[PDB]
Amino acid sequence: MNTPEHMTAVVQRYVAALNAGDLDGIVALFADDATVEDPVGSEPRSGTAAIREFFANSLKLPLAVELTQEVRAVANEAAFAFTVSFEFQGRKTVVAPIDHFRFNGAGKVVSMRALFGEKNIHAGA
Amino acid sequence: MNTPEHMTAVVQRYVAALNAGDLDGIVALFADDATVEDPVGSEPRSGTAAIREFFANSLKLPLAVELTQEVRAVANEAAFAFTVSFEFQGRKTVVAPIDHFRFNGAGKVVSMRALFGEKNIHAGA
Ligand SMILES: C[C@]12CC[C@H]3[C@@H](CCC4=CC(=O)CC[C@@H]43)[C@@H]1CC[C@H]2OC(=O)CCC(=O)O
Ligand SMILES: C[C@]12CC[C@H]3[C@@H](CCC4=CC(=O)CC[C@@H]43)[C@@H]1CC[C@H]2OC(=O)CCC(=O)O
Repeated sequence: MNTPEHMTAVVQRYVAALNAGDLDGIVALFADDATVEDPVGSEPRSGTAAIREFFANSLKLPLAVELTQEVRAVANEAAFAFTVSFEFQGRKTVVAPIDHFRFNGAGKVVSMRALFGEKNIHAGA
Repeated sequence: MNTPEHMTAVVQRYVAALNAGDLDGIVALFADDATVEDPVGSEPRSGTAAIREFFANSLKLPLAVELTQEVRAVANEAAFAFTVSFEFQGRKTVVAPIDHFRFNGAGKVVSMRALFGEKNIHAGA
């Protein structure tokens, strides 16, 4: 139950800001102090300065964000994945990680997680 | 930077017990009191009588479990997905959810999560 369309909107805008590298929109979609678990087995960063200081550090990498499968959203939380098509200084590498989500009931984004690894990455020519 | 071969092994055995509907290999792969989380709304099950009583009740439904994509395993945790092909009161329904994993080293399992929803299900012909 629970229209997953609302939880999916956060994922859209969440990435729409990624694709456009508009952190301002990410922090916007991120509660005043939402929590983000990343990297894995690492330490999250709660707060707008943290969520941004974090998501911002991720934007420092000029890549392309474009989902590929179907976003997942259940209960007040949610989970989705995408691919990062960045470029190197002579080669082109892409990645295929996934992200988690933690809302509070149509009240913007509260917490968030991120899953991936050197196996969900890519290395082609 | 870690070898997911060990963690992924849990996902294998974890499902090998599923494919064989052997709750034993499941609880076996599960610590003496691992932690579960399902379906999606604060419904975990710690201990063995709970993890098994759960993973067992899940086996009560006759379906087919056979991963197809790539399992995910990072740090001491991990995440994977697959598809479920079971039958209904007359038609055949399949399912495409994703599960999570929480280990404590590389010998057995301790905690585990799950993700999906009515969108990751499969109803039709
Ligand atoms: C900083 C980083 C780009 C930004 C992402 C970060 C991993 C965690 C993360 C999760 C998100 O949902 C936003 C992107 C950020 C990545 C880890 C490495 C990196 O970029 C790469 O993928 C490196 C690829 C390479 O070296 O080939
Ligand atoms: C109990 C349950 C079967 C067991 C799984 C549970 C969802 C959570 C779950 C995650 C796992 O990794 C083990 C299976 C359990 C399912 C939710 C519904 C159900 O079975 C169905 O898929 C119902 C399909 C239908 O009739 O539409």
